[PDB]
Amino acid sequence: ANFIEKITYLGTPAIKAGNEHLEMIVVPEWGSNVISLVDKTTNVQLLREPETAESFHDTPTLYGIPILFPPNRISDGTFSFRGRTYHFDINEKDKHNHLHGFLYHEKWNVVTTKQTDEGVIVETEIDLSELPHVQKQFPHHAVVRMTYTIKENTLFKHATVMNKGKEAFPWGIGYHTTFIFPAESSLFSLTADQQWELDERLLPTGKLMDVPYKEALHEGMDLRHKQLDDVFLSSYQKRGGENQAVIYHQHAHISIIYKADEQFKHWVVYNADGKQGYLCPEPYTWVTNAVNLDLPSSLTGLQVLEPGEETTAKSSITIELN
Ligand SMILES: OC[C@H]1O[C@H](O[C@H]2O[C@H](CO)[C@@H](O)[C@H](O)[C@H]2O)[C@H](O)[C@@H](O)[C@@H]1O
Repeated sequence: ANFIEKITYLGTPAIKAGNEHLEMIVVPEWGSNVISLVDKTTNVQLLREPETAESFHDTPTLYGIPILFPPNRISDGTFSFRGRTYHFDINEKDKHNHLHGFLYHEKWNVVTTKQTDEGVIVETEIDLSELPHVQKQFPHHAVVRMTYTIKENTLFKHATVMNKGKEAFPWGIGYHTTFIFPAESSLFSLTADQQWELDERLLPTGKLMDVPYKEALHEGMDLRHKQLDDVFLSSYQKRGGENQAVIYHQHAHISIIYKADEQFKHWVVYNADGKQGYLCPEPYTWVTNAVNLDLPSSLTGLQVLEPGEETTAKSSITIELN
């Protein structure tokens, strides 16, 4: 059995949806952020939720499931594609970067909902051609549609990117998914063997380096004393197997299995100073500053949409009790 229910979340219109296992709340006006995800059998909130509307707007990439299109940093807000130069807003002033794209602070539209014995679906969408300031930076008719499905114990979260315009464009997407993570008693694992060497502006040098603690990382490890803001390379490209981050909550015995498809070639892991009680395992289809790297696309994960084409990038959050 499943349900949809319109609600007000901190004074903004929102949609609660779920079944007997899981319940989400998506907030279309807040960059289509999935702001709440609850495990119903244990009654546990999984995501970092904002105390107030104002605290959300202070840091809208540090709550729920923010959408990063494109993800992370572009040096000087500048890059070229097929001969043409682009200038995105420099919103990270100290490191002189564009950071986190166009969509996490814009209003999306609810395009449909669908309920069957296969689960409950909510779809949201935004058309960048309708955003005049975005068009100044990125004059392309990109349309992004999110399809959220809750079925059994999994939230499926699919992004479909469409080129409805006259020219090709490069694209990447990531999520800044912020889980509650008590440092003392939760464990984290990730399918990664290598990570990208970063400079003081958090920009890749182009070099990869082995993750020294990769065995611990694969198995599940605590993050006490470890401060992360790291760009990991998914091990899937080179080794196969899985592409996923796992969080294990030791008290209620809840496993959160965050899977992503082969397009999600990189994971950024961020836990601030380690004392903020959250963790962001962020799957990205492209590496930070991918647009400015002369490296093969099999590595960077850069993608291009020709006019009239579309691509769906899949990921999912499964909650297991063990
Ligand atoms: O932003 C345009 C420049 O992009 C590249 O350089 C930046 O990105 C590199 C890779 O992350 C950094 O090492 C470098 O420090 C950044 O300045 C490109 O190599 C430059 O030619 C472009 O002007």
